[PDB]
Amino acid sequence: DNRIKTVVILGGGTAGWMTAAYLGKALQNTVKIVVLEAPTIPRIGVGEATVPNLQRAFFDYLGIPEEEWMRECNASYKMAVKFINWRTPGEGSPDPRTLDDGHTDTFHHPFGLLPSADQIPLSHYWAAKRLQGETDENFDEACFADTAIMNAKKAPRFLDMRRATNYAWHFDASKVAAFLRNFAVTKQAVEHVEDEMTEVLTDERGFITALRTKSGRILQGDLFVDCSGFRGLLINKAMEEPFIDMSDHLLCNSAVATAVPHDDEKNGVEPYTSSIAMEAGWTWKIPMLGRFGSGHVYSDHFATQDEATLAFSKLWGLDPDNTEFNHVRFRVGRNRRAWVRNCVSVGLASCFVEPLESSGIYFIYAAIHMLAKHFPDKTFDKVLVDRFNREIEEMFDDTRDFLQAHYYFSPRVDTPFWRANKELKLADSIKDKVETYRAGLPVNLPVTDEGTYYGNFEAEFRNFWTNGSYYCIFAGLGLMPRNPLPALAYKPQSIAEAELLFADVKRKGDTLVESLPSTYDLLRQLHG
Amino acid sequence: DNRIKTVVILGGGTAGWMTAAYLGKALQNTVKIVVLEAPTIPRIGVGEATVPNLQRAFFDYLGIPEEEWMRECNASYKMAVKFINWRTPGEGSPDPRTLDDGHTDTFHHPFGLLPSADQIPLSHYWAAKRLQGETDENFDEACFADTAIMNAKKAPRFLDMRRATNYAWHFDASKVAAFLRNFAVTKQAVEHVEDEMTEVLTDERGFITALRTKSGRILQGDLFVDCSGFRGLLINKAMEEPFIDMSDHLLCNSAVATAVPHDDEKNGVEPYTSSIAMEAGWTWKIPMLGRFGSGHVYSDHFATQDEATLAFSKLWGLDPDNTEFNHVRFRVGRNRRAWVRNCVSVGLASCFVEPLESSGIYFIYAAIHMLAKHFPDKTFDKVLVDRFNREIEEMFDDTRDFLQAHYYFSPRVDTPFWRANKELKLADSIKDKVETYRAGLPVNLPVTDEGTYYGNFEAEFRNFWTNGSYYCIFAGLGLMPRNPLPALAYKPQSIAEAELLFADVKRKGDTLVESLPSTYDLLRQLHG
Ligand SMILES: N[C@@H](Cc1c[nH]c2cc(Br)ccc12)C(=O)O
Ligand SMILES: N[C@@H](Cc1c[nH]c2cc(Br)ccc12)C(=O)O
Ligand SMILES: N[C@@H](Cc1c[nH]c2cc(Br)ccc12)C(=O)O
Ligand SMILES: N[C@@H](Cc1c[nH]c2cc(Br)ccc12)C(=O)O
Ligand SMILES: N[C@@H](Cc1c[nH]c2cc(Br)ccc12)C(=O)O
Repeated sequence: DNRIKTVVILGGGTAGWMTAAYLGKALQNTVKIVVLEAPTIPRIGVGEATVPNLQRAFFDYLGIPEEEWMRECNASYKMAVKFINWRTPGEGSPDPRTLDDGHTDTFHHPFGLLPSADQIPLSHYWAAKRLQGETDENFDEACFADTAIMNAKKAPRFLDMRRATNYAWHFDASKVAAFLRNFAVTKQAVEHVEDEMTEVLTDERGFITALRTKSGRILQGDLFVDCSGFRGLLINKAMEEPFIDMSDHLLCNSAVATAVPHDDEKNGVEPYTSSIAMEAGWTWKIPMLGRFGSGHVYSDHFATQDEATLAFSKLWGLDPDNTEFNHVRFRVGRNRRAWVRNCVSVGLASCFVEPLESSGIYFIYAAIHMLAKHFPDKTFDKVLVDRFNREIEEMFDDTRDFLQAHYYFSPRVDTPFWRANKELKLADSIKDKVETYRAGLPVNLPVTDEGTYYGNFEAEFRNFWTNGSYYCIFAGLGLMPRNPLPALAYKPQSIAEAELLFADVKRKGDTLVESLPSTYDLLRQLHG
Repeated sequence: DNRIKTVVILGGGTAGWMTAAYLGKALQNTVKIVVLEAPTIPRIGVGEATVPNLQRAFFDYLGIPEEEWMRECNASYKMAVKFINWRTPGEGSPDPRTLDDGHTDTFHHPFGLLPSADQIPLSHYWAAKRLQGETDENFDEACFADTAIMNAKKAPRFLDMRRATNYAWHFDASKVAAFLRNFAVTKQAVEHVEDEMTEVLTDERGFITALRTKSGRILQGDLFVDCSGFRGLLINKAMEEPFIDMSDHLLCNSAVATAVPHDDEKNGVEPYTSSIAMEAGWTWKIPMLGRFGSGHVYSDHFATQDEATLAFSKLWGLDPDNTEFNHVRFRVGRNRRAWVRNCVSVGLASCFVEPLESSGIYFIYAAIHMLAKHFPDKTFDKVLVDRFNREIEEMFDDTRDFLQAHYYFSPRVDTPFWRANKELKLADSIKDKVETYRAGLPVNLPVTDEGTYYGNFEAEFRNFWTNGSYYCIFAGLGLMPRNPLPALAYKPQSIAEAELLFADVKRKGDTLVESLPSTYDLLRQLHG
């Protein structure tokens, strides 16, 4: 019997308890699972956003109904991230400015896959009309019925819970962690050790054999998961694996955040996350029931902590001297290798980007999903470890490049921060994708229906940022192809076929805006 | 109007008339299409095999029912390629020898995608049982119900044409070309010019402006498709694009072929292609109604034309002095670029490998599919051409490496030909896949169901050789993983779940072997 017998997870939070809960199910109680979590003072919940696969790939895998965990974490609904004022110059404001053509400086990044006509996505039929002056609708409103629903703040489900569109979730991360802790301990025989780690003991081959606790207890294990956050107490300190700083791709490195009370009955609840551009970064708005979390992501090379806190306070009209703020300084990049010997890093201990596109929880699940697939025995095959590392670094580098495109193609040049983003270098892969986009060709064309895409995680993992997403960001920022897809000039029947698709997007949005309940009303029914 | 107005296709055959027919539909009669086809003396039909996507991706796209074109080409059914005597030394024989461990020296490479249990393919559950001595079944019979159906020579459809399994087609290529020629000329307004080309006329930049015919007529065009075969009259001769010879991966370069009358009533008809290993190569067997096509692929560095012809005749008991033979000398490799300026190469003019895995028609369709997707205007955007060439060279190199693995991992070393294959080196990409396979991990894991896979060509093109195919060849030739997938040691419930999957494969095979008609009986009904 050369199997792993004990897995020790260092650190709690979402990363530690998602790992414990998932491995408890995946290893079918053949392995003892221990979580060593230092007790900490509970901070205010600033909000976390997710992607649609979380319910199908994670909670359904654990047998946890969607409504059950939503009620224990004050969860809300998310249909997109909404970018505000990323093209017009000026101070930070929650109200969108006006573009040169009179349109409001907002664009959406919704979920789902675009329909096709003659194997060509709807985005390309829109671009042909837009480039020729035959339409004045923006991409998101022409190709997504979700845009009309979000503008009316309607819910993604009816009152009888029939689905209307794809959606993800907003929640308090600390309440989700507490929920999974109770689940894993009572229903999955996970042992919770409330103590601090003081020393990491390694053998002659450099493998971790045990952790010492502050109380003197020794925790022996065979496989160790580092969920200790940015400190990387196992992967970086003990294993000495270098962290690859990637600040030459993304300049932001700091954040100030808080939670703001919100009158839901008066103003309603927005079924989306807002990305509000600032002078030295941007500010998120993650609405929940009764309050929304908000945080200003900024670069300390272009704004001091006080400057960022004042601009953040002025955004929501807060008293900086009588408001509870949280200040964070984070590292941007990834470890050279996520898995070294018998130490697997998950979450912030592995890699991190600014939450511009809700990568945090997704990065955690994708790692624990790949860990179960590549789970070793006590021999720790180098090929298993290498293939795991390969999937993690490709996943991260791909999303990193996607985020850099947000800053590089923003037309703003009014402050040194926005000017400095144009001096950074694009990765070769994102340069290649832009070149393809500018020719009128699709980028990362979806090959599956939405059922396969969101029902099988491996299908989405091989194509996370699809053609629709690149059009949302590129066209949203004003970057258009040089010309329409040249094949469309020979396909008049296909162009007419897509006109029916455009009419369906208008028809679906208008019908649903009438019949769907408000997000506020669905939340009251859910949390009632 | 900067559009292409006229497309001139040099050469007929399957490549020329698949291009003409397909572009006739894709360009929606906005472009005049001309085929310049030299009249040639009809050779005996040696047989061609295909892949399952041909009906959905090509004939259904043209609106041609399956039974209609099958009846005009004496088409038969193909459920796999069956490799015979690729693991044992000796003279060429149609009868399989016996391995040292008692197994018969045959293995199949069927179509379809393997089921999975706990997101793990059935191949990995088979490998675990085989490596632990808990089963003696071969991979193909344990994971494919088609293997039992093929062993009984049953048809892939019932007599009322209800589908029973996946399948492809055997046919006469010249009759398919004649069928498509008649379709394109009568139903699609394609102009057929029966003449030889004498001159290629170019402008100052090297773009083709017209072709002159032997009769003196000049055919002007804007885009030219080279379907002239191995000579590459446009892409290689006129445009001077170099051909990348890849004989350092595949040694075969010649073929002798014929058609053999067959007593279908006595012996039945095999619903598969046979690859019969020889002393200096291999021989195909493509059964049709009343006859089978056969061809000995060999290397002339290890067998003269007479030596190969005698061994080929001895295989089927033919009189070499009273038999009609076709002799061909082919090049193995691809052009440096498939599309140069306004010249697109399709078929043998573009690239070629031996038909060990039915690459011919698939290579043609993939090129014409990608040409319609990247179809240009008269400016010929460099990015369109580059993306097309990128898809062609990756498609080819991937199949090239897959074919070399057949020879590289064959345990035969008995003749100078088989020993010479062991001196070649594997490409880095296939070395990586072997390393992954040997650790027990899946290689090119399928992420879609069979409906999406065979219904959307882009899904299959991004994953043509899936995990099932690599197991068919590696395990069929005796290359096994070093150990089972380590995660299986922690998943006893998943092992039990796959045991039900194995039971379903047995149940389907046994039930269908009883109720299905013979392939001979379905063909008699189809061609009646
Ligand atoms: N030499 C170990 C500490 C240690 C002391 N006794 C041990 C015994 C075992 Br088994 C493993 C490690 C240690 C280190 O430097 O981490
Ligand atoms: N019991 C440990 C080995 C061990 C023996 N003495 C130890 C002392 C320390 Br401190 C840590 C580990 C060990 C194992 O089986 O992995
Ligand atoms: N694979 C992602 C792609 C995506 C589309 N819109 C998004 C918006 C955010 Br914020 C994050 C991811 C996506 C999904 O559809 O869930
Ligand atoms: N994409 C191919 C893969 C394949 C499986 N078995 C085959 C057998 C031959 Br011969 C050629 C291709 C395949 C298909 O499923 O049709
Ligand atoms: N002919 C060379 C090259 C070679 C490498 N590996 C081989 C394996 C076989 Br079997 C035959 C030849 C080679 C040799 O005898 O070493």
